[PDB]
Amino acid sequence: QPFQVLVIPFIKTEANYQFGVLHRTDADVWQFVAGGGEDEEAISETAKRESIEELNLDVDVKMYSLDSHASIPNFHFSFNKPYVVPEYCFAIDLTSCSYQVTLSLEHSELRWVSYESAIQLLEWDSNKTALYELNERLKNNDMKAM
Amino acid sequence: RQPFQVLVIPFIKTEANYQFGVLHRTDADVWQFVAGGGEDEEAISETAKRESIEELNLDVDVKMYSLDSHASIPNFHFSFNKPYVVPEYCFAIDLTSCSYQVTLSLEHSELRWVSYESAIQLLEWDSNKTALYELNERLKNNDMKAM
Ligand SMILES: [Ca+2]
Ligand SMILES: [Ca+2]
Repeated sequence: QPFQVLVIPFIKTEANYQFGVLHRTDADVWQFVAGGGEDEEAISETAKRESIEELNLDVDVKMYSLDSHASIPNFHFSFNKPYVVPEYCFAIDLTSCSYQVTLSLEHSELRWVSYESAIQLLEWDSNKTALYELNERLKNNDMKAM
Repeated sequence: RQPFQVLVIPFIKTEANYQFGVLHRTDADVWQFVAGGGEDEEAISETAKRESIEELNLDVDVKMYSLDSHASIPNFHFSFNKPYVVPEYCFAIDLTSCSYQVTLSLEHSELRWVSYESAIQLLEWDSNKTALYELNERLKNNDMKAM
């Protein structure tokens, strides 16, 4: 095995970068794309899938790894050990791409926001750290190779 | 390099339950665990030991335990240089037999021994709450792993 993935949507604008934060319907929570590994999926396979599903994307979406990862208490997901499961992070570039959020309790809207505004909106520390890393990498044209 | 951080959660076994040791900062209204960064050529376990000794002014030999909970931290909290984020590894220390010997450094104003639920209320960072959850489940289950 169990693991989770987190996927941050971003776009390049003329002035800055913006980031795609999602708002849940069942709680006042801003988060990113998230979900669990299924069947025999590799980690990056899980991230691509959840991205394509949650946002209704085209299959050739550009996706990048991030170093940031964190543990999640496993009871959020499983009755069983392990006690905690890892959350692996990625980012997806939706510059000039069609999308629309899949309406669900996990998210009813998406909003494109500045780094600073996403930091104020985001519920979870793991999301904020992952975003920090992404923003730094974008600014420095220093993404991990994909 | 490869900088990293450690987190160390003190705990004690009482007649009733387990209690957890949280530290209040001298210079801010902030409650935290033992924390510090790797120095020189330290193994991560050696950093955890050192930081625990520095912060709790302990003699040489105490039982440390490893936790699976891990988190990345914006390295800017700690360093001026890459990497962008560094890992934080977590641990726990049993002070059931030596809690009377504990004295704090000037960085802290109080060590408070509190229940699980009370500790969660004091804490700020998801990463610390997550480590504490794991510790608490492991104690309850008698399922610990020594550092
Ligand atoms: Ca999902
Ligand atoms: Ca320290």
